[PDB]
Parts: sequence; structure tokens; C-alpha cells
Amino acid sequence: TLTFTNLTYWLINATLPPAMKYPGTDTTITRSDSSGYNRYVYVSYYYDPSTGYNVTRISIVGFTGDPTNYTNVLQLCNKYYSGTLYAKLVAVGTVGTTNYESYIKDFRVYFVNPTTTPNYVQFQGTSVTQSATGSVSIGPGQCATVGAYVLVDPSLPTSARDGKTVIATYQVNVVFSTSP
Amino acid sequence: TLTFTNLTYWLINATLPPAMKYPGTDTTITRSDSSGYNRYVYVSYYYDPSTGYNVTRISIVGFTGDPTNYTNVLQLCNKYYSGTLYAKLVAVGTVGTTNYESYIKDFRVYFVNPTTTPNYVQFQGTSVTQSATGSVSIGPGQCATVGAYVLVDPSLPTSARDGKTVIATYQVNVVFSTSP
Repeated sequence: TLTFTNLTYWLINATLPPAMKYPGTDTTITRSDSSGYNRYVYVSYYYDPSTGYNVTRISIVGFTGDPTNYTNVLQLCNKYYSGTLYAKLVAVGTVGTTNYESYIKDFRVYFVNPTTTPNYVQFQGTSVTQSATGSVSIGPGQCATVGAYVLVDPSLPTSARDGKTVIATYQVNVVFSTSP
Repeated sequence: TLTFTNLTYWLINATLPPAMKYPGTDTTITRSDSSGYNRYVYVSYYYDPSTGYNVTRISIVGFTGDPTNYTNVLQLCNKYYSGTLYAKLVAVGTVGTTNYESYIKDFRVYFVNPTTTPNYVQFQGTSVTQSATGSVSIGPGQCATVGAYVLVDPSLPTSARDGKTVIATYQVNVVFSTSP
């Protein structure tokens, strides 16, 4: 009774993500020992075909028995949007299982250039202990930087201390928006 | 044997359907990059003569490799009927064909302010995975808010990063009732 439909006409042509991911200066170390890899940070964005996402593979080589932090890791840096971007950080958890995840005692992610409310999501091994952060403004010209903080327990077997083997794989979901 | 008529008379009267459509607030984004459309959400309605329906046109911009969520798309509420309204959403299917519907993995339409039984209808490209939503109460004066959720597979061709061409449209019907 008195039911008239909608018949929406719903226009889509997705534009390039205006943030885009830049490797940063961490890949410019260009120097390494005889550990196989010539670079410590392998920042690369790859088209994921499994579920269709611009997933970015970046390598954060954390040194055993020593908490290591990084300053210039990732650039959330609007080049195609002419406004100011507002973003917050939420982490998901674990992907797969290397059976070495229990060896991590801390994994928190804090920026260097953008400074705001807590600005760190922190893992505790397999579990999670930090929910999310606040909003941060990223406009045209001013360019946001992402950091990290990695600590690894030194009880890891020497076989995995070579740097070839991947010890953990986590998901981080940064939600960039035009409003706070 | 014993056949007799009654000669009934039928009379029809015309008045405004109390449902009405409102453009929402996300259509006031009033901001756009070099994508042609000066807006991102469009709300319009035209009286189609082929079917005689007050077809309402809503346009939602998508982003490849990026889940899309909304807050205020349309407002549905009575302006002349004082009774307790009841609204549901029923999926219909694809209208037209852009040959790009395989790239639209998910598409969810949902209530925002009132929360009820599942309250989302999802589509898998051409196929429909959710039949319909449940009933929900709408009183005189307050208007329920309907949201939108879009997932776009970034396998979309680079020729489709402009904002003009149509890759996808979807239809959902709204059903009012005087009973729960």
C-alpha cells in the first residue's frame, strides 16, 4: 500500500587514491651486509588480485633483542585531492601464522612529522592492546609521514636470524577522510 | 442455477503519498577534483512515462581498492500521514548493462538512524545474495536515514578513471506499510 520504488541510477568511476604510497628515505640506505637482501626496507605497492586492493608490501627489518624504530617509512600524501585529508589508524590483527609471532614483545606505530593525539596502535604478540588513534590533517603541499617501532625477543633461533625468513605479518587499516 | 450480480461501484481519489524523498547531507560534499562532476552525490527524481513511477536518481561515486561507506543519503518520513509507518528495502537486480558489473564485488544499502533486523541488502555483481530487509518504525516528524556501502574491484580499466562513464547502476525498491 502506497509503495513507490526508487530505481536508482548510481554513477561510479573510481578515481586514483589521492593519498598514494611513497617509499620514503628508508629505502635509500642502499647498503647492507652479506645477508642476501641489498635493502632493509622493501616498500612496494602491488595490485592484489585475490580481493582487489592496492595492498602495499613494505619490509620492516626489526633487529633481534633490540627495540628498533623507524622515522620515514610511509607517506600518506595527497597529490590528486586539492583539500585537506583527515585520517585515523586501526589495526586488524594477524595474517597467516609463521609460528614465530609469540617472539614479538611490542609492535607500535607512531609518526614523526604528523603529531596529534596518541598516534600509535600497539600490538602485543598475537593479541592487540590499542584500538585506534585520532584524526590528523593532511592537505596539499604539506605531506604526512608514517613511522614504526619494532622490538623482537632474542630467543629466536639463529636460523631465523638471517633476515630471509618472515617472522610476522600484520594488517593496518588507515582511514583517510576529508572530515575529522 | 441461482446466479446474481451486485453491480459494485469503484471510486478512486488522488493525494500526495506521504513518503517523499530528501537528498540527504552527503550530497552537500560540494567538493571535487578534476573529475567533471562538481559534486559526488546526486539526488534527483523524474516521472518516467514508460512505467509511471516516481523514479528517484541517486549517484554514488566509488573508489577502486577501497571500501566505501556513507552516512546520510536519503531521508524517508511522513509529511501528511499521522500513522506509524513501516519501511523495508527489497532488492531487484541489475538495470541495463555496462559489462563492468563483474568489477562491483559488493554493494550494500542500509538504514542509519533506526537499527533493526539485518538492515542491509548486498549484491554480488549481477547476482543478488540478500533477499530483503526487515520492517522498521517511522513516526510523524522524524525521518529515517538510509546509508550506502560500495566495494569496487580495482581491475577497472585506466580508461575508467575519469568520473564520466557509467560502469555500474543498481536498483533497490522501498516498501512502506501501515502494519508492522
